[PDB]
Amino acid sequence: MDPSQYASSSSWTSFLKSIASFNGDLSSLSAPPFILSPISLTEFSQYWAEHPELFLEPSFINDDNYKEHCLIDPEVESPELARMLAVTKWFISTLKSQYCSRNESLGSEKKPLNPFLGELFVGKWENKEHPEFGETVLLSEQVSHHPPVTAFSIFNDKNKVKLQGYNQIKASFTKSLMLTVKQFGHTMLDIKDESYLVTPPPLHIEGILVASPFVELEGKSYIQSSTGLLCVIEFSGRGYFSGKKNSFKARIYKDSKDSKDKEKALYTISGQWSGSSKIIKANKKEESRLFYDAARIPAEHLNVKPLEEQHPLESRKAWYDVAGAIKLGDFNLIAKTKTELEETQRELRKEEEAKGISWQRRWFKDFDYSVTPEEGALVPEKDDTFLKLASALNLSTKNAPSGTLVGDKEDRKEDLSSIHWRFQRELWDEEKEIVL
Ligand SMILES: CC(C)CCC[C@@H](C)[C@H]1CC[C@H]2[C@@H]3[C@@H](O)C=C4C[C@@H](O)CC[C@]4(C)[C@H]3CC[C@]12C
Repeated sequence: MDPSQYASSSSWTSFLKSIASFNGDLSSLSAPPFILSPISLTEFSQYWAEHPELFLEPSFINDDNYKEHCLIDPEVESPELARMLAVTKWFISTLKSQYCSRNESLGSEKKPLNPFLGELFVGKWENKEHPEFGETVLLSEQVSHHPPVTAFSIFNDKNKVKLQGYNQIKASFTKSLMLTVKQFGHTMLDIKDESYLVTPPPLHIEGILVASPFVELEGKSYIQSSTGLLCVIEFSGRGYFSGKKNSFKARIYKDSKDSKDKEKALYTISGQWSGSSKIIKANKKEESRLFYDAARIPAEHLNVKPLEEQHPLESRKAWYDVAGAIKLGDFNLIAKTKTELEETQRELRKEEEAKGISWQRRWFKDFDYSVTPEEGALVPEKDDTFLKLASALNLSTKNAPSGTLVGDKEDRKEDLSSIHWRFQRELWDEEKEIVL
């Protein structure tokens, strides 16, 4: 049917009613075929680097050229600061990919495919137009199905730029049908020997009543560097802070302590992350300059090998039948193909339980950061990067919502674990079946 017919359709009305008895599992929702996406959530990891040049820019900045690598401030104070500005621009550039991609390609935000345990999604940005860039690899794996957890790593060996992280959410509906989403997990970005800890922000899905869902960000995201510098990004929508949706304000401070006082902000960036934003140095409001304009920079999608040569665990190959049915809009075929895949998984799990066998994650392992780790679990190293960056930011290391600070209510939650997924490069190095 035409989108103008969605809101009043029998299907949408039945869907809205299923929300009333929502059990916390988004998959229990009877989402009509027209609001279904043929893309699995394991693919979302690619959204962290769809702008190759921005992802790699920090690695080209050094003590001998940093002032030549800071468009908004040729008189930038230091290379560490020029790199924090570059990392900040990269982070901002990821937002349109992360949260607006489906509105563009599907017509609105839609229900993504719930990944199966073990699902993989791999590819690479060949960066053929920039030989100095080199190849950038994306590895994404579904390390958990109950609940859904996606772990990932994107790395550029040539320039020594590597990123890793994982993600999971907890959703619930308000009485007004707003879908509140809290993200969990964090992402770490290494630029040679310099490190950055990034925390995703919470968000809500608007437009559910009118059947035209879309994402709006809220709360805060942090970018804590090993250099001490810290960027605090605050998100707002419609009005409140800005008069336009998808707005934000980011401030860079010399350190976590200085972030308590907004006046100590070295720079202040503001505007829309899906559009244009300006930057002001110190309090020199009269000297604002264009920081980023998402409309001028086309996203670059990674290269994925053809279906014919994909491993059975690779997302697109495994979901092929379901994706085809969804694109066709065939109610029965969608149910049939989805059940076939999911029922096979269920049988697999039941067998593992009966045979006393466990699913082994391929490239990621869960590290127990708790003071009282499970006897068989892996424990973090001495100079763990996350530990020091989280300490500098005073970020909680527990499995609390992303961005939770030590002392916050979420951090004082009783019996809350502190297990985090970590990429094991060695495991990819000795990979025997998967290729790019
Ligand atoms: C849309 C509605 C009909 C059903 C509910 C869909 C809901 C579960 C989807 C829709 C938006 C999805 C977000 C997506 O906006 C972007 C990201 C960023 C990525 O890094 C991690 C996943 C996440 C949070 C998606 C989770 C699933 C969401 C909320």
